[PDB]
Amino acid sequence: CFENNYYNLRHPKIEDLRDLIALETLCWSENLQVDNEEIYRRIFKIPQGQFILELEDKIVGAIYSQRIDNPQLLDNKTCTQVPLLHTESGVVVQLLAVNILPELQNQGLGDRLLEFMLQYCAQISGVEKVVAVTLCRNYPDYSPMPMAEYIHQKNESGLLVDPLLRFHQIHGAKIEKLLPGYRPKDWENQTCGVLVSYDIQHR
Ligand SMILES: CC(=O)SCCNC(=O)CCNC(=O)[C@H](O)C(C)(C)COP(=O)(O)OP(=O)(O)OC[C@H]1O[C@@H](n2cnc3c(N)ncnc32)[C@H](O)[C@@H]1OP(=O)(O)O
Repeated sequence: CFENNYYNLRHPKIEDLRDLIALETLCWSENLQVDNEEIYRRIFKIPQGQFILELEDKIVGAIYSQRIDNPQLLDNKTCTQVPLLHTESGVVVQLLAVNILPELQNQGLGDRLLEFMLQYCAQISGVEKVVAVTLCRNYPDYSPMPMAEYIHQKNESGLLVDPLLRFHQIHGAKIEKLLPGYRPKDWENQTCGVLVSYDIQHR
């Protein structure tokens, strides 16, 4: 059936801190969670570049971003370094994370949330480009196939075999390259992140 659920989308406020930390725990393994302070930075320093999804009173989803000068600055950086790259006047929007409560996944929420973010970023003055550093979910199934080949592996159909990459693909993302050592604690992906970009010139 068609859900018919009352969803609200707004910028975070400081009061949302505890609920957003809770949301991080439920969506990601301990190795992939960002720490309490990074959540705080995002909602304190840059409320404009974040969105909270609420169902009733409850926070059920979040999408995070910051502004950087260019995607080259991401070469040879770990994820705990990226917060340092933020500049107020950065021409590139780096989407940092998308969080959907596991019980509410596979209902079109990720989709709707990302599309809104993309259109929201298009309308921000000065912004030329949107990039995200993602990761694979199913690589252990293809190991030891080289990841550089895995991230371009398409199915039938011509959509990417990895469901986390497909998610970006079907919203117009270009898979750019691998970012080795981006996530030190992510052994399933051999620490590698995946850089994707969005052409926003049409929106
Ligand atoms: C900003 C950044 O992206 S950087 C952060 C680092 N990580 C990332 O890059 C993002 C990682 N997260 C993801 O990509 C995940 O897919 C998530 C967390 C967004 C999943 O969120 P969801 O709300 O489940 O996404 P959504 O429901 O739109 O899509 C998931 C699948 O369900 C399908 N779906 C959509 N609506 C429905 C529905 N009503 N019923 C059943 N299935 C559905 C989609 O087609 C998709 O199918 P596929 O896996 O076969 O392609």
